Amino acid sequence: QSACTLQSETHPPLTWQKCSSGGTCTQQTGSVVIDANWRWTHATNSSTNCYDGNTWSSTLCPDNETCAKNCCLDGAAYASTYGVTTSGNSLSIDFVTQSAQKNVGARLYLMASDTTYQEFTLLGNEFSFDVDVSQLPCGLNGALYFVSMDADGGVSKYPTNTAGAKYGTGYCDSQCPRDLKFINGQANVEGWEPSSNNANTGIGGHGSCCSQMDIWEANSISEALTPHPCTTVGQEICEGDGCGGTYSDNRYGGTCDPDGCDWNPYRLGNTSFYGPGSSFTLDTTKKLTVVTQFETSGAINRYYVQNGVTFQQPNAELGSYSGNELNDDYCTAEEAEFGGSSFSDKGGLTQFKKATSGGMVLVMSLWDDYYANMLWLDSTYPTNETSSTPGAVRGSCSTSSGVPAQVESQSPNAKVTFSNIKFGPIGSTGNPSG
Ligand SMILES: O=[N+]([O-])c1ccc(O[C@@H]2O[C@H](CO)[C@@H](O[C@@H]3O[C@H](CO)[C@H](O)[C@H](O)[C@H]3O)[C@H](O)[C@H]2O)cc1
Ligand SMILES: O=[N+]([O-])c1ccc(O[C@@H]2O[C@H](CO)[C@@H](O[C@@H]3O[C@H](CO)[C@H](O)[C@H](O)[C@H]3O)[C@H](O)[C@H]2O)cc1
Ligand SMILES: *[C@@H]1O[C@H](CO)[C@@H](O)[C@H](O)[C@H]1NC(C)=O
Ligand SMILES: [Co+2]
Ligand SMILES: [Co+2]
Ligand SMILES: [Co+2]
Ligand SMILES: [Co+2]
Repeated sequence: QSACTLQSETHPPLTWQKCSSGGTCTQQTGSVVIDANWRWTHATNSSTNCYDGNTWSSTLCPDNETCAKNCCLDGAAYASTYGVTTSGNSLSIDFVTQSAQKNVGARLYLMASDTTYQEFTLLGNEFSFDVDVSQLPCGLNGALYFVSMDADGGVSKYPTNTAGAKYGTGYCDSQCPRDLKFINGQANVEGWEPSSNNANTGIGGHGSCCSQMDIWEANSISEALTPHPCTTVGQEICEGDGCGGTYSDNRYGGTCDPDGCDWNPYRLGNTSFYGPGSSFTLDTTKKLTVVTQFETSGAINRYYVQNGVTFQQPNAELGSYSGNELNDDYCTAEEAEFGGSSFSDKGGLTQFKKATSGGMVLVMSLWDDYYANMLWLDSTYPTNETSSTPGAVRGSCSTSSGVPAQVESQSPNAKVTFSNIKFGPIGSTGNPSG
């Protein structure tokens, strides 16, 4: 796609800290940009929609190439259309925003410049952020994560993409998502099927795969930490059901692991660690700090801070595994006790280290789940299982919770605030901000 300017594009500023092994931190100035899927896509030479509701213009978009040649992405009114605001080091995303139309959630990228994404090399480093999940009920996900996206949004590889990172192009993740409207500088109108339960979305003939570090998928009830490896580290198109992921009838596709090696302390048996109010170790009615460390072995370490008290990731015992480090022993024990082979089949933490060795883009989002009602995060899943099934129970939410139409109607003013991002060598991010 190209870019049009019927609506101005002003990225909300966002600062973050870069810390050094020598004990100091330096303020960095960036901004956030909304993903291309949330934007108005219209004809380059008029106001005619290329995409409207959950259907493409059959005249502007008769095939993927012609569509991209005829169509552009336009600017975003971040606050008034999308409920996205920033203040210094703080980003807030509102769940439902009513303007001329109804918007649900947002997916945003941290920028280095007004035309490029920030790339972070996680290996050997740690990432800290503060989060307020108090206004996230059952069925919502305030997500902070990394993906192996191109810094330019794909412009250098795909000449027919001239909108780039400035307009939120080039998304990929471990679901190899087929809901994207543009992949590799072409539309996704070929094979498009509208969603039966979402007036604004559908599933195309292509998807966009890449490695994914899910640092944080959470609400006020449950939280999870999940690396996902792919056989190709970086952004790669996939065809139809070969994509696997949420958007394919067969979840287990050819290149990415859509399950990951997940760590949810509730799922692992500690139902008292994280939840709303003073009966939990971490009280989700109050802001908390989350620190994630990528040791050069390829293992992942985690600790939390609230009201000046530090907690390592809680210990878990699972088969022969015992500890709080996410390592090959944990991931292998998890497959043996909870089932599945996706993570190991796609090369496990060894393959995942190929992604953290390189650059990855920071994503912050808020979404509800039109496929599985977020039950995998915060409830019993599958819903016919009980606590006698190892791993079935992931949080205290009813298996009835998280119907999109219901949570959109009942909790439209749900929101997530991410703040005080700090990045640097392992051990550096608890030092004074600059
Ligand atoms: O030692 N520490 O590092 C430490 C100790 C206590 C503590 O308490 C939390 O402090 C924050 C910030 O002052 C509180 O949040 C604010 O509370 C206000 C209540 O009127 C209002 O809602 C503000 O918007 C909100 O940010 C929080 O309730 C405390 O538990 C933090 C750190
Ligand atoms: O018996 N088993 O082996 C079995 C049966 C069902 C099942 O459900 C999967 O659980 C995983 C771990 O929670 C779920 O994965 C996640 O999917 C999210 C949305 O796509 C997001 O990708 C997370 O980061 C990821 O872990 C998966 O959706 C369930 O189908 C697991 C095992
Ligand atoms: C849950 O983890 C916290 C933090 O490590 C610990 O203090 C508490 O004892 C744990 N409770 C259970 C039931 O494991
Ligand atoms: Co608001
Ligand atoms: Co995931
Ligand atoms: Co094709
Ligand atoms: Co270690």
